[PDB]
Amino acid sequence: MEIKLIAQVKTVINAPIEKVWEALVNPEIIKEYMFGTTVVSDWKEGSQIVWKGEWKGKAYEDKGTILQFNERSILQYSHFSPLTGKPDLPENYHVVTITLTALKKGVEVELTQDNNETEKEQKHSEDNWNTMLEGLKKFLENKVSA
Repeated sequence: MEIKLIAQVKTVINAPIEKVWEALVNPEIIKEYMFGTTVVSDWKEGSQIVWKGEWKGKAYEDKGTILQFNERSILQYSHFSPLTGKPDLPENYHVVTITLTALKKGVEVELTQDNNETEKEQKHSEDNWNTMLEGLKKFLENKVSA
């Protein structure tokens, strides 16, 4: 036995690293996509992060920390959702790692996620993240309307 399936996605986006990088670590922009999520962060290595929201009338809060912080290069952070209501098992969650690079034509992006129970879950995650990436591209590429 060993590590399970890992979800990975990537798309070619034409935009400056600053703005893309900013969109990744910003409680203000991250709020634009959300209806009214209050994200709080220090934006530095080892910084704790908490999200406020409401679920089925039951208020819940997530919790994680920055695994590593490399200015305009690499960003990694651990994440845990209490909505899981699963028995005490830290291995229940996974760590997300985002890789951003500035190329001559544009900037390449990649998002990876582990701990997938099955292909169905990996696909579900892959398709989900694709939606996020697609949603990000739709907003960023919005400048076309202007």
